[PDB]
Amino acid sequence: DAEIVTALPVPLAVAGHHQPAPFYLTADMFGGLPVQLAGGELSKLVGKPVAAPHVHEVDELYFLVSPEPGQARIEVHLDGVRHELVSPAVMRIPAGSEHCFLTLEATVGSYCFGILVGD
Amino acid sequence: AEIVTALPVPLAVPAPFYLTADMFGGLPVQLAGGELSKLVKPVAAPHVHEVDELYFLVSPEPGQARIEVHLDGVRHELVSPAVMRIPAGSEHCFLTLEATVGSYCFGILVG
Ligand SMILES: O=[P-]([O-])[O-]
Ligand SMILES: [Fe+3]
Ligand SMILES: [Fe+3]
Repeated sequence: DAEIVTALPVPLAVAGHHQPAPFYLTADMFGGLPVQLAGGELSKLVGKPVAAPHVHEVDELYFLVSPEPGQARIEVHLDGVRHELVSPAVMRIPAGSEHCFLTLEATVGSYCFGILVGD
Repeated sequence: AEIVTALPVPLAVPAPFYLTADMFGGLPVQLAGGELSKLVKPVAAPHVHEVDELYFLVSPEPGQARIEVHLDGVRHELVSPAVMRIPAGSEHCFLTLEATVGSYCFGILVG
């Protein structure tokens, strides 16, 4: 009686996002989780932002990872200031901060995961 | 801006951690894992945690990674994308059967 979820990702609407965002952990899974986790592989997102600037009422972490360090790079807009992240990197977006990201560079297997931290 | 780049953090469980409980003033999860293409290795050690752990299996394209999760004497074969809950106190481990470059299994300890 292991609990396994394979109906994934779960498309959920997120503010400012052009398309539904793909979630792999949602707050209601397994009786309730303190985080939600969405994101995906970046190799076909170079130059194409997934969202307009937006704000959450919870903290969000960007987790940028790739098989080899340096293989992925995103630009995070944080209240009108641009920050370049190079894999591997984790960036905290405080609740209420206006933000979005643009993929600068990405190999196959590069991911950006957004982790909403439930307070 | 709060950016952490000294990653992964090797911690004995050493596992490569990308989120640790003390980051950013305290986090409700920890996240460890790594790329699976170099783990496809003959053996894996059963172990237990005092918190729940979620396995998160992903690959660039669905179905490109496959693991065996051993959970309290039961074998489970999972295909990406998959999420599996390992309850605290359960003896468990996983073995990578198949993985393209850029496949990950992340272990997420839920506080
Ligand atoms: O859609 P975002 O939470 O990665
Ligand atoms: Fe966001
Ligand atoms: Fe474990």
